[PDB]
Amino acid sequence: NYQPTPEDRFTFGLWTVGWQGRDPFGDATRRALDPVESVRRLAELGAHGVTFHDDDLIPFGSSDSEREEHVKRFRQALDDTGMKVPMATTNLFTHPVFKDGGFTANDRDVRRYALRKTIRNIDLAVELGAETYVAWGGREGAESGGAKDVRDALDRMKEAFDLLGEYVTSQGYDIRFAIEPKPNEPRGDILLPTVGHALAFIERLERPELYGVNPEVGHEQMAGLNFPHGIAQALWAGKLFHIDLNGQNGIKYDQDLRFGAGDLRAAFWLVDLLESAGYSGPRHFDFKPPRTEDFDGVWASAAGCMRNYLILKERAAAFRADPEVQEALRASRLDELARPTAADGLQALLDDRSAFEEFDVDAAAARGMAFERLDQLAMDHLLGARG
Amino acid sequence: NYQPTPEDRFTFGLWTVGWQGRDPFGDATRRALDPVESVRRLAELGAHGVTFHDDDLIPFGSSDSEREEHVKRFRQALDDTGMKVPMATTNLFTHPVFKDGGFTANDRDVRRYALRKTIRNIDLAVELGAETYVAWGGREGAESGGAKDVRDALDRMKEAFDLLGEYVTSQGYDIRFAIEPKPNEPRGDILLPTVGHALAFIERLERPELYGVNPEVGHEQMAGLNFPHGIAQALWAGKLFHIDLNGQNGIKYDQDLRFGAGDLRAAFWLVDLLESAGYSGPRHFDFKPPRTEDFDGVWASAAGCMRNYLILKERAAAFRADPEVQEALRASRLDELARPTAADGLQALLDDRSAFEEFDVDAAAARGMAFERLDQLAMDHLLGARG
Amino acid sequence: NYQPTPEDRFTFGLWTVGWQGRDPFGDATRRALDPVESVRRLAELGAHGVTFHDDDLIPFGSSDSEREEHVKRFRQALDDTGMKVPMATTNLFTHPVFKDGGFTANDRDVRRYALRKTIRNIDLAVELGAETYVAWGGREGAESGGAKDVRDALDRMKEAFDLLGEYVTSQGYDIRFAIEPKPNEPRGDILLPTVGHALAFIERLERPELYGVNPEVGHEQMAGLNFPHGIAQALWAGKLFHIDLNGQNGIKYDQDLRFGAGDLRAAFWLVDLLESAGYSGPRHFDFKPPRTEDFDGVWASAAGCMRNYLILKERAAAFRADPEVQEALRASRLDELARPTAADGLQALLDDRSAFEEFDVDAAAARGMAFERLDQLAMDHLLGARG
Amino acid sequence: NYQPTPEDRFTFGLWTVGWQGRDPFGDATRRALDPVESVRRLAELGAHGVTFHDDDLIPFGSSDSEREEHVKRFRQALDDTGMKVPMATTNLFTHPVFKDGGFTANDRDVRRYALRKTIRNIDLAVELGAETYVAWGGREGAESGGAKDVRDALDRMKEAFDLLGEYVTSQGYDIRFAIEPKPNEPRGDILLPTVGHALAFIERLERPELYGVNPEVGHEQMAGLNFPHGIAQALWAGKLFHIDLNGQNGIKYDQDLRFGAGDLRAAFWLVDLLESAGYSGPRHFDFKPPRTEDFDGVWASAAGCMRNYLILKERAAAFRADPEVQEALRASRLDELARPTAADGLQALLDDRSAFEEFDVDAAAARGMAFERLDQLAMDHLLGARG
Ligand SMILES: OC[C@H]1O[C@H](O)[C@H](O)[C@@H](O)[C@@H]1O
Ligand SMILES: OC[C@H]1O[C@H](O)[C@H](O)[C@@H](O)[C@@H]1O
Ligand SMILES: OC[C@H]1O[C@H](O)[C@H](O)[C@@H](O)[C@@H]1O
Ligand SMILES: OC[C@H]1O[C@H](O)[C@H](O)[C@@H](O)[C@@H]1O
Ligand SMILES: [Mg+2]
Ligand SMILES: [Mg+2]
Ligand SMILES: [Mg+2]
Ligand SMILES: [Mg+2]
Ligand SMILES: [Mg+2]
Ligand SMILES: [Mg+2]
Ligand SMILES: [Mg+2]
Ligand SMILES: [Mg+2]
Repeated sequence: NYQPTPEDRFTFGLWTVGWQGRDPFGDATRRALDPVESVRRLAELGAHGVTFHDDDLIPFGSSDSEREEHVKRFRQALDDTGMKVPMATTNLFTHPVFKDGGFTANDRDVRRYALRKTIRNIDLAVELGAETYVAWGGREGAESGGAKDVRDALDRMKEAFDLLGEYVTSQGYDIRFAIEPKPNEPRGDILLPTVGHALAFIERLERPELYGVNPEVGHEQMAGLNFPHGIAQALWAGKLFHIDLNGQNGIKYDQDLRFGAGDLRAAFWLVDLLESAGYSGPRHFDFKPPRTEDFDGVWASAAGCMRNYLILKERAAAFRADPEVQEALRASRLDELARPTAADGLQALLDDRSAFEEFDVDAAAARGMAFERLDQLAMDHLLGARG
Repeated sequence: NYQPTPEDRFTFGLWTVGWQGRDPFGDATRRALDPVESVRRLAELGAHGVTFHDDDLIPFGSSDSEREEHVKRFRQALDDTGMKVPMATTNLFTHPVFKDGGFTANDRDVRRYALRKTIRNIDLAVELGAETYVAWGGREGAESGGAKDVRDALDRMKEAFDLLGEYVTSQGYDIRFAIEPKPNEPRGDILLPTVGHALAFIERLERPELYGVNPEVGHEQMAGLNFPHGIAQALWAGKLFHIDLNGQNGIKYDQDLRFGAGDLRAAFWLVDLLESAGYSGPRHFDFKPPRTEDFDGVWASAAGCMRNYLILKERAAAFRADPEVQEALRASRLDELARPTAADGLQALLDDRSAFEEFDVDAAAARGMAFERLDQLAMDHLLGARG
Repeated sequence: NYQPTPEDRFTFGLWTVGWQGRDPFGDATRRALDPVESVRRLAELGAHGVTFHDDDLIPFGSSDSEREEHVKRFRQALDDTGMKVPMATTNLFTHPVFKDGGFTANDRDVRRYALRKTIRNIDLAVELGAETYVAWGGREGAESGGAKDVRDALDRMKEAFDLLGEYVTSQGYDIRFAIEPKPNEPRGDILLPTVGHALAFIERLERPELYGVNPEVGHEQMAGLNFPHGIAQALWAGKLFHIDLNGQNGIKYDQDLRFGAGDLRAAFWLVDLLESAGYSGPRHFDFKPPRTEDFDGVWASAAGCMRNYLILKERAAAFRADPEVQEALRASRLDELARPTAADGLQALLDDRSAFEEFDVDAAAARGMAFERLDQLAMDHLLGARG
Repeated sequence: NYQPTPEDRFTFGLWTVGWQGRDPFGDATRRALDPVESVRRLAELGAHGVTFHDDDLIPFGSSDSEREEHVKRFRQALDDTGMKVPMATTNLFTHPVFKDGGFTANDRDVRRYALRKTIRNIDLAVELGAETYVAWGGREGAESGGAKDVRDALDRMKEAFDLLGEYVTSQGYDIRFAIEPKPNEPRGDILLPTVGHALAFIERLERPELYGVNPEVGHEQMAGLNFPHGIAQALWAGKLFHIDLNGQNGIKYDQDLRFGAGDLRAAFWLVDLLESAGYSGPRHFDFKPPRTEDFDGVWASAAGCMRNYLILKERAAAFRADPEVQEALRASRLDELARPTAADGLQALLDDRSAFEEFDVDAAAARGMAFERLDQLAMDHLLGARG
């Protein structure tokens, strides 16, 4: 039951199942995985493809010769298996040179290096077939208020993404960028901390059509925000290029639990939205098998990601298909929300006495919204206490 | 010492000093204030002006005759005193008819009523001299996931603000709109929950130049965000039309404490930013004297708002004027943050071997940022342990 | 399906279904309910009993004659219907006289009044059959640091509960006290903010055996704490006298959603714990039907409270009864957690070389805990994707 | 100005200034420090002493010979310099064998090993002069609900601390234990998550007089709690054995900023409480110089810890010594809070008609608390805008 196949478009970062379990207070609990082995094991689980940072695939500081040997091995696992690489990204956060940022480091020479490191990996990503290039500015930010002039830092951030867009357009590459927001950790505050701030920033870039967002469930929840609502606003803007699925239990450190763990009802409403809106991009899992687990547990946690997506998809489809739920949606006037408020125009509205002068405010105030009955039908479907 | 005068542009809502102290668990502890009395008492404290909701000034349901008597009394207090009215707003949240929203209520007839109520008060605000019209969509949102289709709700929100912009432009009014974000309370989640989401939304309106943000200190802190950083992004976008100053102790209910209470260091960095960026708009206090206080305490809390702004202004000016701080800023390379990363252009950067091939990553990694010494100088200035 | 009956011991406060919907920003949306009507409607839904504050039943300031008429009406609804009154409490928070607290108000005369008001309602509660008397110190606390000397306030809090214990013991009443913690709202910080602080405080009272806790789901979640863990510690101490069930979406204002809404997985683990530990007290719902709802929605929300408890009970029972889950629990060594670490004693442990000198740390480090497979079985049972 | 001397009792963990800057997303940015060098550098800064984990001083897995060489070097730096070692603790969190806990690991053999590792370091701590032995159960907890039966885990936690108390009493050691709470990180939820839960747990131990708390500023703030209030409750119980001072900006990952950073007003009220209550224990800094810093920044951040304590001490002393503040405290009735509510006894209170029958509730309700004027005097003193 609930068996994933490549058509479900489930994808995984090399850094997810490959996380060795080193955390701020503890050493690694698992050995390093060979990327070739992860490709083959994920293929057998029913995954559609993999993603990577440059440094997940090619050890930092590798010669041009060593680099080619790592890429060739990886390509032949893709060719043998035929896993896809739909997305790639840059590691601008692990090496000590990035301790104050990549694109917004105060030192100019570090910012130039960050751009050259990124451009080198765009070339590789395009060769392997990636459609989306993600940027997570995990070191862009500050612990203290004087350390970063944020207007200048946003100028530098805009400069960097503008240069990246000039690069891809001059090369003729068919690849788009997706900014992944996070509010904090590892910096005290990170720039562009939510989906909203990232969407707003994109609108000031020279070629906004090249850029969208890669929101992550747990990151928006680290600010206590409603993740389905934020995804809805990204869809409404035409900017949901990619998505990171995982779980998070509230406002605390970034947990990266397996999808379905954490806020289960938010996961239900997210899947309902993605499916009913026809999102066609990868369902990418950015998660960490807990460091309590051995390698059997790594693969069980990865399988659980896909399983929980497939169960929630089934329950959301059943919810929307239920005639009793359609009747409830009409009783709560969700259909009236889709009608224009004033398609008759401003002048008609101003002359309409039934909209103000003769509006019966007390009758309208007395109508119940019937929202609790609707939400209990949704609870019943989620729990399988009806079909 | 630290005496406010009208040139400091301090303003107050009628609903602030006039809050009677009714909270979710308690009855009012203070009598209602006459708006005429608040104007006169604020004038004597050194305030520049007042702001209002329609329902603060004119009791809901008032006849056209009663309405004119309330406005005439209020205008003559302004004329006698000569207080300014720089901003006004609409109450689309108190009456039970708005229990599911104004602009995004599921019922169409409520949405039309909300627009007519707003338009009536724009006319009045323009008559009294307001430059900014604020919208706080406090009821726009949901407690449960099925109650609100958020893409349709954003269509309705866009429709409403587009109609407002068509109204002011057809009337020839010189007034701009400012959206005030809040993440939650009184709804479980409120639409456009942060400064970033509001900035992003504005860019999809038909006439974006008419709209900006009115951020509030405590609202962004209810999402755990860095308020000076968010203000910096609003300034960078050209959208800081107005600001609400107050205090908040972390992630919890909206406290609306007096400015300076709550996160004191964030208040210091906010004042440093506003003054050094040359913000010229009103310094508006959206605060609630705690319901423990009698009327003497109301006016003492209001005076403390202005006093704390003036003290912080002095300390921030002293910080920036200190040659030892200028030297610290150079040691942390804040001046290098303002230089373009690659004004030599993309092709020059790609051919620069000192940016990648010959970049000494380990030397760059070893440089300290000297951020702690800078932050301790800022602490010393804030505390007056140097000048 | 999932039909509640009186044997399920579901109870409701008069103030829950009777909440008129007035919040910090809005007027009431529903008329006041007659307590007699709530008793009869809850009886028909399958409730076991009701609870009350003094002021829910007898209007504040009522004469001794008026008081008796309200009590007589209420008793005859109980007698006709035969609903139980298992718990009662005092309103020490609504009236303006309590704006700085009841038991810990700075004014001594208010503290004496608070004690006399409480004692009067203990007499009534005992007459109606209550086994537990709850105290929620919602006004005990502060918005600012100088307002409350917290050591003196804890002396006064101890004095008050000691006097209450002296009163009940001198009267021969068979009633115990339960302290209900809350971290904030309506005060900036409330004293005894969590289950842990309340348990610690009880141990300094003169007769600790008379006092326990009444934890509320949403209150502990307002501090981001794990509610099942806190309930486990209260059970371990022998102090879980009563419980408030409801839902809360994270760290924000107190939502009091219907049980099952909010953190659904935490609700599953809570019901699993209560049932497997044999909790025999009332399952009390302290919830507010959202003010969007009319009276049909009030009763639907109340029915949903009980329904969700009964569904979760069924899924947790199925989880624990599944032999595949029992095998998973053994694979994760939950059975070894129940064995004493060192029943052989300190001297034996010190002389055991297999515990340190010859302990193979690397073999032990390599064992996986198999926690993810266990948690996915729990997810499958919760969702009804196995039985 | 504000120069620390050994009489100020400032202490530092070896792991604080010695933190190499490795975080969840990044490699170390600083070389390892020799403990001998930290002792000498801290002595020159004016520190009173140092603290350590076993593994900070003796590399894990060291032979008995190697162990003695590390201890001898360290002792001679203490003897030459004469720094104190007032506290020590055990590392039960870094090694992979502790991935599921030390004292509450599901595997019994790990729990026995954890106890033997702890006992070995108690012997050493007593030899070096430590008065307090801290336990931070950073791995005791869970990411998922089924992984840990919390009642059994609390039995095992009690068993372990009881065995430790039996050990120290049988040896005749003059050392007490202090439990350091933390709500989460690195586990999803940690057992005994706040000061309150730790105080409650102590009361169930066999010899409660041997155990107290070591609260940390930032840990309680990770739950949004008021740290001075929690310290007040620990003092009221007689259990504040030790304290960790640092800074934290709200609810997020554990930042361990330098003391004074983070919530500055809470730091003021904390120092006011510690000094006015006569706390005589070490002022211990558990902080991490940010990984942006080189070694000059490490020592500047450490000096700033002590400086900010000394400045806040001066401002709090000036606040309490100001006759205008004493008058404000009387106006807010802080002196009435210290009088017993009912030293005349229960029977006198019940017969006092001025406490209920003839209590003028409306006059009492009308008195203002004057809390805002008091808090603005506190703000003025903190900022040095009066003396
Ligand atoms: O490349 C982007 C990825 O980089 C890092 O691993 C982040 O932790 C993860 O959030 C993000 O998706
Ligand atoms: O008009 C806008 C104002 O309306 C309401 O009173 C809000 O509580 C306040 O945040 C806002 O500034
Ligand atoms: O009597 C105790 C009750 O009183 C109040 O209504 C509180 O809001 C609720 O939390 C509590 O259970
Ligand atoms: O030994 C106790 C110490 O151990 C760990 O380093 C903790 O991170 C710190 O909070 C604590 O004070
Ligand atoms: Mg993450
Ligand atoms: Mg991610
Ligand atoms: Mg507010
Ligand atoms: Mg506001
Ligand atoms: Mg509640
Ligand atoms: Mg309750
Ligand atoms: Mg810490
Ligand atoms: Mg600590």
